[PDB]
Amino acid sequence: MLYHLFVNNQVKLQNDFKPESVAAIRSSAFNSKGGTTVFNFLSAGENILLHISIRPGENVIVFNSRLKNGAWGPEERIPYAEKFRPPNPSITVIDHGDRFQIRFDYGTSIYYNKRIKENAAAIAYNAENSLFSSPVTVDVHGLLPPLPPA
Amino acid sequence: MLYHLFVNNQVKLQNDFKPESVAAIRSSAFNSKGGTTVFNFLSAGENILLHISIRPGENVIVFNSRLKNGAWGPEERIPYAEKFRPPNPSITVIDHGDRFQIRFDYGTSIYYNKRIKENAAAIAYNAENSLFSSPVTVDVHGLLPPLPPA
Amino acid sequence: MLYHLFVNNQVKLQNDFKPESVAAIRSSAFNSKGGTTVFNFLSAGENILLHISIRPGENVIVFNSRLKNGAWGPEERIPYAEKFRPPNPSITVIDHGDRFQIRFDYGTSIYYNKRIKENAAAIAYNAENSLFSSPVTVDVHGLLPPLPPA
Amino acid sequence: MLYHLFVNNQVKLQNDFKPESVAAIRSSAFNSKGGTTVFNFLSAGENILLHISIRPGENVIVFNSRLKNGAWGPEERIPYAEKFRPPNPSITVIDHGDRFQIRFDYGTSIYYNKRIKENAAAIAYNAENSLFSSPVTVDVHGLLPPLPPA
Repeated sequence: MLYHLFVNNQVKLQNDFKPESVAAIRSSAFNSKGGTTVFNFLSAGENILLHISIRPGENVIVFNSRLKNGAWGPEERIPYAEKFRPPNPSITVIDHGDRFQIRFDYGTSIYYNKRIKENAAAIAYNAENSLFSSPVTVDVHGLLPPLPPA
Repeated sequence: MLYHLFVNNQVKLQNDFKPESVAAIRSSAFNSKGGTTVFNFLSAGENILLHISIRPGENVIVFNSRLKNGAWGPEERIPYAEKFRPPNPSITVIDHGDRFQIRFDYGTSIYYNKRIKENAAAIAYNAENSLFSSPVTVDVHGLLPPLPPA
Repeated sequence: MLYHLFVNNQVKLQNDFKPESVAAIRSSAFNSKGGTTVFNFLSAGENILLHISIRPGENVIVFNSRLKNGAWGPEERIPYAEKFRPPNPSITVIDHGDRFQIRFDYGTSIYYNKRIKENAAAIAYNAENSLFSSPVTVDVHGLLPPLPPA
Repeated sequence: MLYHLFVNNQVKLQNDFKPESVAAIRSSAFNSKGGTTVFNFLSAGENILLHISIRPGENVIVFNSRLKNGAWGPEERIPYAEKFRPPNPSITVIDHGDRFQIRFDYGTSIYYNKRIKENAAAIAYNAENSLFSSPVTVDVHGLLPPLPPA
């Protein structure tokens, strides 16, 4: 399913993002002078199951989770540099049941253990000066689709 | 190369759309009550190499070409019905040297012989009440990419 | 549909190879010291609709057609050099109704006007010392499948 | 990279199968009356990193590991039923660092924690009366390739 996720907005998924689900987020640009850029996978109750905070200024990408009216938990990090490939940077999130796999354009995948056992119903995108285009292209699959030879 | 083509606007191509090139246009939605929706492949001099005019009101899809300061040439029509697949209808245009191949979601491919021998430097999208989303996701290839088993 | 086409043998297609059909033939190797290698798309009546003769010794790739008990017609050619990419060379054939599009790994596509208006029921592979592996992987589609970003 | 893995034989990988790697194994057929069919991912020292034992007779699929000159470790079983889709059943193995992801044609992915920390240098295929074709088409990726919209 194709969605157009606009900055400081969200998209309601036709189906729950759950184990086996894949979200292929692609940007039509890379604004090298952009600031903190966030992608959140939300549950129906608006609990932030997966928070992805790309912070060029801090040269790090933070992953976290929190209930709608709860406190952020400990942050998990990975360096920002050499993760995105301009001019079409991307983020791919896959639900593996007990954890999330997040792949950017370079480097190895990041694995984040689920903290809030609930499926996602929407995906949000926030930024005051996004590193990416608005909107970003998002193809969501219920399962890994067939793969081309390369 | 991924581009986001907004309605009543256009995108300048990083490279010339020429033989072997492929443009996969995908809409995040289908607006059943939409009106005439157009897609133009323009050369650097603004000549309309390929005019795709979807007319639900006339229940037809029209193809044509014309120079920047010239009149339209003869029209080529095909049925509008049974072409687009909601909620993510699509259009795929391939340059085969002497002609363009246009594929929709249903039916056999449509072939339009080239009338203006120039490569396209841009793609335009116009509509007062677009049948499709704005923007539309557009992936342009320099050549057919590797194919998945399905 | 996936098939394993062995050298000096053939595969009977589950469905007729016809307009919109795509055959993605891939080899698991490139034997640089191989000789003339042939791929034929046959009709039920065993008429050779498309004959693809790769001749390294003559540095050319010949395309032709002939009825089961008929004579070969005029040959159409294209240089052999810089067409295949080792170690996994490929050939992609697409039926466009009035002609065939044949793409290798490099260079522009080759277009061959149909001479025998009939659909194909089988694909044959012949060679005494094939440039390719035995068998070759062959995925046949009833129509162009969705395309990955690249 | 495309390989053709013949039954009761193996293929040496051009590169190490390691984290991020993906092996898409596809059979050109399904032999309903076939017997126990095995796929092994072996390290350079011939240690069996991942043993995939499909047992229709026991109606189960077994996963295990062992050193070249060692005994088998504890077995992990899953149902055989509702896994493979004829006529072209498939198996997809992805290396996620600390574990392997194994996907068949139906059902959710199976995860097998790594037991031997070595990368695989080869893939073996054994069976007296294989459930699958011989050879099997195998596409090995160094990382997840771009995904088609479907």
